[PDB]
Amino acid sequence: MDTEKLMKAGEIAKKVREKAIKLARPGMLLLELAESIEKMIMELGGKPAFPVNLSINEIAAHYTPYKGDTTVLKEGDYLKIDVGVHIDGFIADTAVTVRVGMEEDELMEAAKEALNAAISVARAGVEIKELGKAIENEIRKRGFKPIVNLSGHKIERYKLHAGISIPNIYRPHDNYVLKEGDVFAIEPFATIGAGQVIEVPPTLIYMYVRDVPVRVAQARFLLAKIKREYGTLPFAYRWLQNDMPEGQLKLALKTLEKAGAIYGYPVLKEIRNGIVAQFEHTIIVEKDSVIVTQDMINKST
Amino acid sequence: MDTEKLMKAGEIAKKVREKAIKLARPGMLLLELAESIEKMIMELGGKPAFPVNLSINEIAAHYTPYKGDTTVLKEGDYLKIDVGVHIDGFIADTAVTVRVGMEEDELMEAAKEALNAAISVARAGVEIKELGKAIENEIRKRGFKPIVNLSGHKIERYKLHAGISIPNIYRPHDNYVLKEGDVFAIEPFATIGAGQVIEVPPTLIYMYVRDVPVRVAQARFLLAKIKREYGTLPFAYRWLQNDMPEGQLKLALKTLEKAGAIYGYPVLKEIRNGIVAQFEHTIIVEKDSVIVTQDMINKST
Ligand SMILES: [Co+2]
Ligand SMILES: [Co+2]
Ligand SMILES: [Co+2]
Ligand SMILES: [Co+2]
Ligand SMILES: [Co+2]
Ligand SMILES: [Co+2]
Repeated sequence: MDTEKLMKAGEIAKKVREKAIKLARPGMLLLELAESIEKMIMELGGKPAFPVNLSINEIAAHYTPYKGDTTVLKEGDYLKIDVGVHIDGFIADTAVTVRVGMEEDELMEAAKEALNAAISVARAGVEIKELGKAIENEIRKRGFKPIVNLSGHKIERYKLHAGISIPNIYRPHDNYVLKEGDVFAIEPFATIGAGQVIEVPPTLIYMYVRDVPVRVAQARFLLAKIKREYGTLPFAYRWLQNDMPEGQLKLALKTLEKAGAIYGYPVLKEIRNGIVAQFEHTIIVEKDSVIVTQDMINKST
Repeated sequence: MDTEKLMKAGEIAKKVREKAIKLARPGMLLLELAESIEKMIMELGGKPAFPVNLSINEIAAHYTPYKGDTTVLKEGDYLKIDVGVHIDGFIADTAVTVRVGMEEDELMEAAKEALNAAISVARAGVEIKELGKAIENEIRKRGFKPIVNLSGHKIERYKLHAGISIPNIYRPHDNYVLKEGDVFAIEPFATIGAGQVIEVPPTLIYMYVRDVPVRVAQARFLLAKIKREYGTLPFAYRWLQNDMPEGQLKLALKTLEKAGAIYGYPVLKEIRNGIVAQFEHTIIVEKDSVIVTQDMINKST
């Protein structure tokens, strides 16, 4: 059922996340890491909810390797491993920051404790603004800044971002009350920069939006492909690299973007190039003591 | 009818808004201005969707006069007039900034243009992120900063803040898709300060949030009155200053808050005391959105 499938996605996400952390050592090629992770997900009976994100230092999110990517992990690098798994549409979304070859530092602890404080107050009947306050307080109290344009989000079947979000700053009108059964991802983002991310090249992730008319055949068929293979879930440029020539692929995606058929999600980096840390868990809201699907499994595997 | 009542609410809000501007002259007592406005709304056949807010300079919002308030408008003051009207629950929400006894300046122009830019791209099928994008670019381009924790919001029957917001900055994940029938208030806030607001005393606005048991007789009766006359819409401390002595009223309100029956909304000011400008309109999504808070429009295509 619902809960069962969700917890199952959570269990897989957890195993996959731990393995990634163990593989995230100096010299490790990002492409190999992303591949191993997505492979483990399928062999465990699940499917990726989106391409595994591996964002380093000032890159906050939306970075997933591509065939030919020579990028490798370096000691001291602040690697954000964001993995998502779904079972029949029920999504588990989790993330961690690892400082390659080193222990967690103050900045990383800020994001992790912000997440703990948010889960501590997150329960049925509480307004979202309360989580934002708790998150903002932990980050600023420790001397860092929260990212104002990246945060948590409601999750629904086959819908990574259901609409309602969980800010990392307190907003007086976030009066939305968490209901039992609600599925939310809480993602505190802390930085030493300004506290805002900007889009920058290249675009490695895309998502299907609408079924608009496309005159260009190659683009029109790429859309029909995307629509049925990925549906409403994010996909990686990497996942399509062996389908058609790089050149043609790049132009077909661009056409779909301008046509408004799909949305491109380029790399997000801190505006002042500030190091970014992130931690995330998916939880099921319940009358007090919410369940953390990506913790130790406590609902219905 | 449905859309009929909504349009009517906007008609009244518009007339009252334009009248408030004419009355916003040097020496005008805030208490007098609010009273005149709220009185005009009722004689016009409508009811305040909330107490008329009159927020000056670094005060962004949530300020409404009270019995005994001697504050008056001073020439050169950046007064933001935010007025709301509802017809049987259908709410119209609009606002404008006026530089008392003077003409529009740089800051004000930015906020107003930001609102026009959002409305321009607002149509069924568009993701909210596109509104935030247009808003931020108009404000940033003129050298000002948009307030990151105060913005637009979805509106529903007897529900000023439905849940979904329209930020004044670009957030990559605000993927909510505007759909026909949707009612939204676009509320750009611009400042020369840091770009964030904080809650500060006093608390002049409250709002019924939950039907919780209240034993205390005096506080219990006050709650019955609230639910009876204000329902789930915001109300002013001012609207209750004639029912009982200040002391009892304060304790009564504190008791209702402690029980979690009502929620207080304290004044909001720019964190760096920077001047704040605001402009706002309520729209109803269609094949091509229509502004509720303005004179009616033809068919055309
Ligand atoms: Co994302
Ligand atoms: Co995630
Ligand atoms: Co997430
Ligand atoms: Co408000
Ligand atoms: Co308003
Ligand atoms: Co509003």
